[PDB]
Amino acid sequence: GSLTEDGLSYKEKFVVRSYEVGSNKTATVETIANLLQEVGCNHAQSVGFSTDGFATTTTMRKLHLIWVTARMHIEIYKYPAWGDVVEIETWCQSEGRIGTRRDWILKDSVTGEVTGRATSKWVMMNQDTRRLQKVSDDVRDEYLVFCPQEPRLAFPEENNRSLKKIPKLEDPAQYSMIGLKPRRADLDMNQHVNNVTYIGWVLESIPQEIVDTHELQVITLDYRRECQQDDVVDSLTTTTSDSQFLHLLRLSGDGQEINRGTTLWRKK
Amino acid sequence: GSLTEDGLSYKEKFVVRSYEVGSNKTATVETIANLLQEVGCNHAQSVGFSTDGFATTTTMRKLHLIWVTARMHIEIYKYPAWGDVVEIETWCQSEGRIGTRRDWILKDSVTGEVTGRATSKWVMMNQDTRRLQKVSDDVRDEYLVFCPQEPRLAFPEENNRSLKKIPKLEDPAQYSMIGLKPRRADLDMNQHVNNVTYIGWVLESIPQEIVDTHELQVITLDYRRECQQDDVVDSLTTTTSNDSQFLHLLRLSGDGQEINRGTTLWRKK
Ligand SMILES: O=c1ccc2ccc(O)cc2o1
Ligand SMILES: O=c1ccc2ccc(O)cc2o1
Repeated sequence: GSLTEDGLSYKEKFVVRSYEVGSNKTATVETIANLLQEVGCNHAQSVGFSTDGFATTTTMRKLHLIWVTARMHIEIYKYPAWGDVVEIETWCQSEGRIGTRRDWILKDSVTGEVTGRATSKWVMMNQDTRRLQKVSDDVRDEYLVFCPQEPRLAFPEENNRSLKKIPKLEDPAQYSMIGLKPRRADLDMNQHVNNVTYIGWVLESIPQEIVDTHELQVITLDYRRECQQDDVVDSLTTTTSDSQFLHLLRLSGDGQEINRGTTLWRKK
Repeated sequence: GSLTEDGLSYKEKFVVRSYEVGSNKTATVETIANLLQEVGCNHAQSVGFSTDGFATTTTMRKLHLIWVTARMHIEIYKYPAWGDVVEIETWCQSEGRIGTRRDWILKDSVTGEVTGRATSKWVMMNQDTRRLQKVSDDVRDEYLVFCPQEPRLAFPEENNRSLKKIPKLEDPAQYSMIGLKPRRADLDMNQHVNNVTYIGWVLESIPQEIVDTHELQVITLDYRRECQQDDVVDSLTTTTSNDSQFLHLLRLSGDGQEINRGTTLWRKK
């Protein structure tokens, strides 16, 4: 992997592994999501930021501030087959005082064709109190030199899927998968549940017949609260329609929302 | 990755990823186990075998026979750090009519030093009836040309740990993690639970304080029966012991049917 010529984006190639593919012998969306995090981490390292999933600058560490994902949006046109090489390009944009955005483009290394695209919204938080914050001028002015100054969007189209508001699933859910809990492999180096685990949990309540006859095309996921290591989650899904679904992850006991999202599936 | 000069073994380098490491910022044993399966798959593909976790010959496919793991034994001296490159060499050996063995050696790419080793026992089974069988002469004679003829062992030592008999944990277990179930990410391309998931489930019943103060050095795991996609597993652990040793048992949550048994050895950090 390497920073591009202008130093404002990063590229890395990955050979899809035998254990990374599903029943169609192509990479799962969780494998894709893990590769997006890996290339994001390598980009942060290359330009001098923290490497731990929080991409902090010097002033942020002094203030005990971290970056946390508010939303992940992924659209896949073709999942790479086992043994294939996929090239991923990533960059960050400053969105004023709201926060930052990290975008990605996926291409087939042999054809050069765009096979997928992703975008994510990140907000600043105190790591101890968990209190959200607007980005200050002194903090923002420090990282602006690592971003393209003009807008560069993986999802440019006006009123596109990536920015749509997601409603809250109403009980009773059409489908459910209850009592999901993280194991040590679901945790990151800081003992926090990996963001990709929540995508897997959302997908658990999709019926196996949809998975067997359809390909996932778009997933949009909002992150409201963390699942702790000793928490238990219920995954709820209701058809809203191509097949479209509305999703809700909540804590198994009190029903506290942790995530909400939508998926769009194309018949094979 | 590539076959070595003599065509009897295969080597591949891997750069450790950010999501592959634990609290020590080094690769977890499940990341290591996944890399061992990946290099085994690439070796099978390079010499013309099936690529699906069953490494079948044309004759085996005709007879609906597959290879299935009976035991996995891994010993790690140093876990590779995040960003480090690890080189893994793998080869297979025919063990007469009993079955086959796949061995691996792990090295730090920069120093060339052996950082770990692993060995696994594989038995032949009918895919449909799940009935085990000895290896036939016509099947064995077909794959012997892909193995070194003289013994080449990752664990040569006399009565070494890799071949030791594992006893059955007696109730009550000292520690337990109940109601473990696989999700789609735990499944392979054939919708079977990945062998590495069982290592993760075994480790779930080790107390967090042991994980925080010790490094896993050796794990030996026997595979008795598959966990199906809709099965639920209980993970049991009892201390048997500077070094801590444990006895492990995975069984189906309802009837208590054994799926795996194993042992782990941990050294204080
Ligand atoms: O790799 C990057 C690029 C831009 C960027 C901007 C802010 C930040 O905190 C981390 C960042 O990492
Ligand atoms: O890669 C290999 C090497 C030897 C070998 C021997 C038997 C077999 O079924 C698969 C095999 O794959």
